[PDB]
Amino acid sequence: ATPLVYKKLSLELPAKTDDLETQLKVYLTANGVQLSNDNDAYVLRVLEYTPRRQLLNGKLTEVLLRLTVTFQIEDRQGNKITEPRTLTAARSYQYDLATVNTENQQESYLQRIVIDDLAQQITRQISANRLPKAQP
Repeated sequence: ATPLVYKKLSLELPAKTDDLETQLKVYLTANGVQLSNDNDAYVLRVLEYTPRRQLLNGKLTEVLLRLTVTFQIEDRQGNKITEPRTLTAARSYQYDLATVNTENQQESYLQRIVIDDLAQQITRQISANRLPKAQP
């Protein structure tokens, strides 16, 4: 197994990111990370959480649901220990004038999958130590 470089963590997230916070916790703990507030634990700071709903007119009309997140690990003294890392997840469906009623069900469904997908990528890069170290 890959040596878990960040054993103990705390999460600093912007407001209105409950769904992501929940998913990050299940996946982080699953990888052996321990949610801690101890003075030796690091801090997973999400600097940017940006959802987006693009309407793309190509051959056909397409609704694309994206979530983009920039984050970096910091210690409890404020020192940046890795450079920021920007990840994104997305799902899209074909907009159809007939099935417009279903939009809300379809979108909330695709949104839960996007958040989940992104929670797993964030967790992957931490557990797999794939974040570039900080540099002056």
